[PDB]
Amino acid sequence: ESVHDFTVKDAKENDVDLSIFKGKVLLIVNVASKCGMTNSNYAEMNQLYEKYKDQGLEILAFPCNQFGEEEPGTNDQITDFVCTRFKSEFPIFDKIDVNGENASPLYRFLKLGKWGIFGDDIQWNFAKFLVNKDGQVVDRYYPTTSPLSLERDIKQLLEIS
Amino acid sequence: ESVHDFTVKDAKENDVDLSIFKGKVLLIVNVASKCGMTNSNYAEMNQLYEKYKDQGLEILAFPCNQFGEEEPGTNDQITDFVCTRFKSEFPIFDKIDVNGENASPLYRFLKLGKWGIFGDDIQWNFAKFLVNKDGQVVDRYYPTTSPLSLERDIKQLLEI
Repeated sequence: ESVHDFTVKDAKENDVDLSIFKGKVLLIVNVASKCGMTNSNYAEMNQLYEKYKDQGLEILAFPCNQFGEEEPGTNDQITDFVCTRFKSEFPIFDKIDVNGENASPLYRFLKLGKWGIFGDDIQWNFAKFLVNKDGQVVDRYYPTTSPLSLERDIKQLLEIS
Repeated sequence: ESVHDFTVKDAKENDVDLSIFKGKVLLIVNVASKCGMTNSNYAEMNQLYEKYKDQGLEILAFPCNQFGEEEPGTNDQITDFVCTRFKSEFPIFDKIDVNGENASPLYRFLKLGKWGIFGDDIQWNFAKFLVNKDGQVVDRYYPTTSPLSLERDIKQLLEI
């Protein structure tokens, strides 16, 4: 009934119980390393993280190769890439499918959000979802909406003026 | 092509060449009067208009009764509603369909935005689209994203 009922695998194929993120607002993003939007999204995510990580924001990055095969590497290559180019401090999880019958259970839940308004297939790399502290998905954004465009909603969810 | 190559009907069934909005950033929204999102969306659209109308922003509202039949009235009743409760100043166009075989050509075009990334059917009342001064659709937002959440992108498009 909430995002906390789910478990996903980390970059090393180990389970991570999402309930450990209770009390935090989640910015969930499907990522890709070889996309035209890669540099701007990771960079902007870094800015949001630095500014809000200590205020309740957690960013979950899920690699996905279902869009133009722009995330073809292994988990190690993906994490090594981010480690080198972006130095991101938020977690990078195991590669997953976001659409189709093998889509992660987490994403199926995300798509049930807001009366089914979020039912659409993930359109491309870097779609975003925001989950409130109550563990319910409240916002979804098209891949073309860069991370910084979500700051207003992030502040609202973190109750920051 | 671009949004400028389209013609739509205003609240008086009269034609309006959207090319008349060239040079302006456009916030295109499908509206409804009897929805729980109605109040906050109109209120925030008003706020955006007050702040950016003079800076190049134009808000084009398109009524649509395809979602829970929450826009059942006539154009007169709709504009009446809007005026009485929000006194909105942005153009309110003729009621249309956004999905289906009777969908307005405009929305069929908006959905072609960003290499097909904007191809999804309009999810519900109040989905939003941002069009640059050159008539190209550059941003789309889910119904649940309130108007104020688009301010950062609007400012970028207006270069402020």
